[PDB]
Order: sequence, then C-alpha cells, then structure tokens
Amino acid sequence: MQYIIGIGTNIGFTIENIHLAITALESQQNIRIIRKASLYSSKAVLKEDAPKEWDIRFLNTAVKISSSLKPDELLVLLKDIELKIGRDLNAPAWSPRVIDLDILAAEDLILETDKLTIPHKELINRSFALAPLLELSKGWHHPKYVEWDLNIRLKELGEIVKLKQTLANTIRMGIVNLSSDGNFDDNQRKLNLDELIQSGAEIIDIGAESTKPISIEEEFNKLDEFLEYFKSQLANLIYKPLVSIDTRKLEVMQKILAKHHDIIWMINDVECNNIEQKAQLIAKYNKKYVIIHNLGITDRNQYLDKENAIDNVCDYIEQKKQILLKHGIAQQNIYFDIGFGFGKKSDTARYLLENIIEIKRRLELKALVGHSRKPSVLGLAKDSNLATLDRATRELSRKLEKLDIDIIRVHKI
Ligand SMILES: CC1(C)Nc2nc(N)[nH]c(=O)c2N=C1C(=O)NCC(=O)NCCS(=O)(=O)C[C@H]1O[C@@H](n2cnc3c(N)ncnc32)[C@H](O)[C@@H]1O
Repeated sequence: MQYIIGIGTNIGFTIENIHLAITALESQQNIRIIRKASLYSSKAVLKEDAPKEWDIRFLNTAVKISSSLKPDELLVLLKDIELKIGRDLNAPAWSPRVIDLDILAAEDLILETDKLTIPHKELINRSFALAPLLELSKGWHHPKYVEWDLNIRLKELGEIVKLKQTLANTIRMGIVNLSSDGNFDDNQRKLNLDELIQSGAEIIDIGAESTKPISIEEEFNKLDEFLEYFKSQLANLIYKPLVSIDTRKLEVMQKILAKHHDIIWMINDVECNNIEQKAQLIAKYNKKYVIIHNLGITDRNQYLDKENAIDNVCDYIEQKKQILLKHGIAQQNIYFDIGFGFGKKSDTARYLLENIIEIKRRLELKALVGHSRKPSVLGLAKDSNLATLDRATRELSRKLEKLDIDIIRVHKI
C-alpha cells in the first residue's frame, strides 16, 4: 500500500523537525521510504482573525512510502510520531506546531470517514501539500476528480516557494562573518543573510572573530546584535536556518547561550581550549558541538606534515571527544572539523581532505568540512582570484555532497 505523507512545521528548528519525522517513519520495519520531496515555504494559512502570533512561515514537504499499515493504523502511527516529536494535539487549531503529519493520498483510494478522509479534504486547496505531492507522483489525479489537471490547479493556488534548501545528507553552513557601512546604512550583513537563505543554506554560522585581538564584550555584542535582528525577522523569513555560533571563547559561549539558547542549534568551536568547562556548557544547553583540530601552533616550522597527520588529528579529537562523552553528551551531537587553516602545511591540508572518509570512520563522528576559498585545500595557487576560489569551492562541494559529508561550510552556495 503506497501513501503520500504530508509534513509541515512552523516552530522550533524547522528542517530538523522535518528530518525527525522522516527518520521516525523510516525506523519502522513495516514502512519503506520510496522518495522524499523538495522543501517548500509558504505563509501560514490562517483563519481571518487569528492572533498574529500564529503568523509564522511554514516549511512543508511530503514523502512517498510503501507500507503494510492500513490507513487507520498508519494514522495512529502518525499521531504517535507527532507526539514523540513534541506536538500538543489538543492545542488550538490553526496554531503553530513543531510537526504535523497527514495522509495526503493513498494511490487512487477514496476513504470518507469522520476520523479519516483520503485524499485529505484540502489537498486540492493547499499548494504546500499539492506541490510536494505532484513532485512525487507526476501523473496523479484526485480519484474523485480524474478529469482535473492538478498541474493547472497548483498554478491557480500559487503562493508557494520551492526552496533550494534540501533534505539531503549534506547540509550547507553559510558563513556570516560579522567582523562596509555607509553614512546612513549598515545592512550589508542583512543583505548577505538573504543571499544565503535564498541560495539554499540550511544552516548559518555566525562569528565575530577574524581569520587583531577583540574583547569578550565586543564579540558578544556583535553576536547578540545579529541575533536580535534574526529574532525580529524570524516569522517572515522564507526559511529559518539552523544557527551555529562560531567562537573559541568559553565566556562568549556562556553569555550568548544564556541569552539566545532558544534559537541556537550548534556551537562551532574555533579552538578547543578548556574543553572541560565547554563540555559542561554543551551538556547544560543540549546543543550540537564541533571539535576542531586547532592546537594553536604559532611557529610555521612546527606545522603538521602529512605522513603522521591522520594520527595527529584523530588522537587530538578523540581525546576531546572522550571528555565530551564523559559529561553525558550524546556522541550523535558532536561533529569534527579538520581545521585546514590551522597549523597544517599545504600538502597536509590537501592530504587530510583526500582522506576525509577514513577520518570520519575512525573518529565515528560526523564531519564539518570548511574548504571554502582555501587555496591549499582546493589545490589552487594561494594568490588565486575570488572567482577561481568560488568555482573550485563549488566543484569540491559537489564531491563532498556525493560523499555524504555531513556539513560543508561555504561562503556561497
Ligand atoms: C494551520 C494550517 C491550516 N495552515 C498551514 N499553512 C501552511 N503554510 N502549511 C501548513 O502545513 C498548514 N497546516 C495547517 C493545518 O492546520 N494543517 C492540518 C493540521 O494541523 N491538522 C491537525 C488537526 S486535525 O486535521 O483536525 C487532525 C485530525 O484530522 C483527522 N484527519 C482526517 N483526514 C486526515 C488525513 N488524511 N490525514 C491526517 N489526519 C486526518 C484525524 O482524525 C486527525 O486526528
């Protein structure tokens, strides 16, 4: 029995909620995932006088599955999954929700009961459901209305953006470096935020440290400021990216989490000093954390050669990993990062990159790869122009995506 399952969310970490739903389905032995749709963005469809608090942009998709679950049984499952993910199914109708799962279609089945109607009653009135459905089943008609060309119907409905964010194994982390103002204007950091979201960044990495020593106060205030602006723009954003804080200072981590933990997904450490206190902090806030190989080598003669680089990298990260684990932190919440720009010779960086899969395998941690615009990693001349850097970055990005590298950190998508 094939089904299309509609998935929607407009609260919490949106792409994560969707992924959790799909994983929960895929975990069932009596369900087979046939295909996942693209990601679609739309304004909350609301009743005419609903509180503006409910007006938060949606992320929608659908998945096609095969199952031995009969329709009523599958509905029970869907509710069970919404519950576990954290939805309040007695909450007011039309209100925001962490996850929503419905049966959009079941081939040409027509089922009409009070408790369950298939196809879903509103399928042909909702672009955020009909779009992903049509993406998955190209020639599909509502079985009651076989004469109705739903491609034209979808066009009539409009009001839907097909995002460039995807549900792929590899997510793109767009770089928001807050370290070009004019007489009356300083929104370049905002204009670049849009460029990232539009081009498909699933995550954004916000940092105020430069790659000149800057105070805790300055760093924090720069972060705090962008995050206040992010918050003011949240509800209308066509896609709400996961947020990573890019910093090496414990105090900054603490202050910023204390104030904005609700909207932060990940801490991306630039230098894993005081791993013990940081571990305690990651445990307290339950965020993702990225271990980087940055030993703070200041002498170029002492940079890592390639022949022992894999042992040097893994030994160090493993040691930091175990400390995190010993603080109760779930291994699945920890990522590693080679840190190409730190303490490594050119051929070493290139070498660590070529052997990235071996490293992930040995570390048993997911990988964050920061290759963007690094000549050494890209196998390019250091004095290469921005154009040749981004073209080499995109090509490498394609290869890492195919390798199912977990996160790639890039200046542009
Ligand atoms: C809030 C609203 C209208 N706006 C939206 N705007 C955008 N852009 N995107 C959205 O995804 C979106 N979703 C919306 C919305 O309310 N969606 C539906 C929702 O939450 N429903 C929960 C309340 S409920 O149906 O009574 C649940 C109940 O509906 C029943 N039901 C009947 N047919 C069903 C089917 N085919 N699949 C699943 N359940 C079925 C089932 O008994 C369930 O308990």
